[PDB]
Amino acid sequence: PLVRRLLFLIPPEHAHKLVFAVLRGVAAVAPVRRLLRRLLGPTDPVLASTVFGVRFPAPLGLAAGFDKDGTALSSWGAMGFGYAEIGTVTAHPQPGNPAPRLFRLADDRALLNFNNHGARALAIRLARHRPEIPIGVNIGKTKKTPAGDAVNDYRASARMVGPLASYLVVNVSSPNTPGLRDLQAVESLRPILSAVRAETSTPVLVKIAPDLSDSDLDDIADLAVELDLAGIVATNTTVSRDGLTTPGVDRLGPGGISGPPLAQRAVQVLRRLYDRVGDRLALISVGGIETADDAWERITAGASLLQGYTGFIYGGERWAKDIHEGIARRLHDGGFGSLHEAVGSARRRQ
Ligand SMILES: Cc1cc2nc3c(=O)[nH]c(=O)nc-3n(C[C@H](O)[C@H](O)[C@H](O)COP(=O)(O)O)c2cc1C
Repeated sequence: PLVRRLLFLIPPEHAHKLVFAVLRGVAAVAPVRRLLRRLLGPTDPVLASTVFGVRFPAPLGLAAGFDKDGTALSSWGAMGFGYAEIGTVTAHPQPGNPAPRLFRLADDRALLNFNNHGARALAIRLARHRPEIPIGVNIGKTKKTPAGDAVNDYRASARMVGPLASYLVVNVSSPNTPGLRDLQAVESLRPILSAVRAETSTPVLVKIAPDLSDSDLDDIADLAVELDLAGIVATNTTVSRDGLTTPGVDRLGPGGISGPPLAQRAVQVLRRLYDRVGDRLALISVGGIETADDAWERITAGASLLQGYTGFIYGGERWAKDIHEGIARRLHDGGFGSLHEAVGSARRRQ
């Protein structure tokens, strides 16, 4: 915790920049990457499962926004995530929202927030990279392109990164781009989603926001099954400021808070979505996952996969592994043989 004590004082973005640099250098030396693997490598083989036609050695993965440009792909294997998702990328390179774009909320252990180098820089990294783990791609609309031209942006990006990806995630959820959450409306989403599905064979997913009405989510789920999409990703950062326990929230201004406050919504969303389109499509639960018992409530609610961002900043290097072994324990304690078996156990027994 002393490193965190040293690290929390410097601005969160600048601290991330340094942490980012350090992990990029660890991927440079192959043996130390192997050695960090050789320090916490045994992943219980039961945890491995195959979802939407791609298999995953473990269910826990890194949520988009950490490596947006795909510079430290190799580093993440040693950290012990099952799968990786490169941060949200827009076809044409976009400067992110100007500073200060990131704030800390210590007491709730939450943070508030599409800077990217484009599909070009990513494809170059994907043209000379040996994937230790399955890597995913999160696609987004460039801020400059209007709503009419947006469908072409989402399409144009999909072809560039599509073949070199394990799965595609469509980001219509993150609040930090104006008039993007509105695209989540079904009639606008169908042109976007249908176009991407045709352009690449790799499975495609859509990322929903947690601040949407219950009726809306049931309509978006009906779109996905028709479009035969792989999965639904729930949830992105929420705009609501309710429940926070770190002072001076009001001033900080626009953004999406992420972490433990979001958890209660992400579970509810996961509960609803799994009952409706559980069998037809996969579900990945993201947002506010920090402990093994928290992750266990997600897996038993039908989350085939789990990604999280906030946990890593506060948890540390062990955090990835302790979740896995914690889940692995529950699987042995439940008499389960693999991961798919335990998925949706809390729901089926109902
Ligand atoms: C500070 C921050 C910024 C993020 N930015 C993005 C983003 O721009 N695009 C995206 O697709 N996901 C982004 N994410 C990931 C999502 O927030 C994540 O899927 C989820 O909503 C929150 O995960 P967590 O609560 O486990 O940290 C970001 C996460 C954090 C913490």
